[PDB]
Amino acid sequence: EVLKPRTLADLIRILHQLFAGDEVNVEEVQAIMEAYESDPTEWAMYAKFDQYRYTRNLVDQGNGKFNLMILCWGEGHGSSIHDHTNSHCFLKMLQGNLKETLFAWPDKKSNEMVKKSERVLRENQCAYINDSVGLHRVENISHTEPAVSLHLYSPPFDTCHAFDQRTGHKNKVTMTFHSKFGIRTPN
Ligand SMILES: [Fe+2]
Repeated sequence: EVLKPRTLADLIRILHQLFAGDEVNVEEVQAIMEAYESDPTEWAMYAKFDQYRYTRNLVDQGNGKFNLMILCWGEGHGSSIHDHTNSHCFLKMLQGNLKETLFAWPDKKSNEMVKKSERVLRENQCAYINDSVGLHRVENISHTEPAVSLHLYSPPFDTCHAFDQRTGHKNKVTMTFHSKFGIRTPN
């Protein structure tokens, strides 16, 4: 019932088709991304880690329709609470496990932020978020092993907001790439 990509390259080919116009079936994308069986022989050339923070490694630009990237989470690495500036956002596990915590949006009043959901993303599992679903923070569950995830954002975006969990106040942050197409980027 689900078209099963046999390689990362197959998955990318299918994604170019599914985002070629107008309407995106979210559950169809999610099922196809999940059906791909993570193969580190296929994506190790994008898995470039850093000691102190997670890295973002661009795989494909989707003919302007989306960004496909691989995020590398060192031991104990996690994100801040953030939004996804009005895009579709798909996140698939390639290695290890991520804990996702969904947060409610703050209002004007300064307040401790409220959790709405907490889960661990299993092996090969594909999760979905957008701004109407909530905010989230994502974290490697392991302090001894890495995590690796495949992210599709549509349309692409280069900025988002990070949120202070104690107050709900936010700051705009520019997203940078650690590498693109397997090639490390400058400082
Ligand atoms: Fe995110």
